[PDB]
Amino acid sequence: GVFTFEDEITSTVPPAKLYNAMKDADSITPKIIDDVKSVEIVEGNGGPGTIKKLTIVEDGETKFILHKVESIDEANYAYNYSVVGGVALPPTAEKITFETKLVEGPNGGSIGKLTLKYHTKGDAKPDEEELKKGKAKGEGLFRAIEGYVLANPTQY
Ligand SMILES: Oc1cc(O)c2c(c1)O[C@H](c1ccc(O)c(O)c1)[C@H](O)C2
Ligand code: NA
Repeated sequence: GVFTFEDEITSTVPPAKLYNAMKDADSITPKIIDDVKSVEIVEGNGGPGTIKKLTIVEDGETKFILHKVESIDEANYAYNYSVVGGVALPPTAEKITFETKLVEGPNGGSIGKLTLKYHTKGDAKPDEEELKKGKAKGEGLFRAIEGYVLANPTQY
């Protein structure tokens, strides 16, 4: 069953710059989020279809997360990936997809339109706590990437 949710978030960064930074998420996140220890390609080239493994600590404990790159519509500033395994996939969920689209924002900025697509085994529904975490992973990344660009003018 599919359950979809949409959120918006604004930034004073132009979408072109924000989008280049998003593509470099594997590099950026281990530097800026203490809990993220490593992002590595298992299979694929980095492009849509690529599977990645992530070493993360959650409440002091080492854990693993599996990502699949879904699509990278460059002309429309779009980066989609999904969580297909590990701690951040609930036992009742097949897959959780995080979409991110960037369009123009006030005063030279952009608005991030985020989309959460939750795929569940059978007819189980995402629980309220799962969804709360999902939206927070969504804003959190955008916020993290966003913080990186604001702190680093000279390179995007
Ligand atoms: O604010 C956070 C906190 C996290 O624990 C994570 C965040 C953001 O995003 C990470 C992430 C998300 C997408 C990527 O392509 C990537 O290399 C890393 C990961 O989900 C783990
Ligand atoms: Na780190």
